[PDB]
Amino acid sequence: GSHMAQARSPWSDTATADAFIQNFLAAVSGSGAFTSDQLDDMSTIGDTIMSAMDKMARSNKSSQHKLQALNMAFASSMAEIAAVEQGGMSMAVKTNAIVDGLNSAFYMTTGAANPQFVNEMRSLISMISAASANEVSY
Repeated sequence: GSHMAQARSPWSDTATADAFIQNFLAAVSGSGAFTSDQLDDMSTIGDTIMSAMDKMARSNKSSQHKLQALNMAFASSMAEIAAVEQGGMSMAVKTNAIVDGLNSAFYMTTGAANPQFVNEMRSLISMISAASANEVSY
């Protein structure tokens, strides 16, 4: 095919990543599902993610591992944060509220939804919670 015609990760460019986080957080906050305190916890991660992008961009190039690392870093942050809300018989709300922001973020950034990647993101979060692993060191 002359054209790839495939979804492009925002981590590809810092400009795209910045916009993604901006609208992403706005969508999550807009839902009102999480308070300012909880939003801040999932907001500060945006700055950290961008910082890493600049640090890596200084001496690095487009790599599958690099892209995965960024995705895992964000998923891990959400998992550790969601741990606080962990509990109850329902969990398709606290996660859906934040995840839903991903769909809105993609549209705002471009205008097309990407459920193929959204479902994967949710799975990554679950993998983190399942792993748990209580570090005796800390």
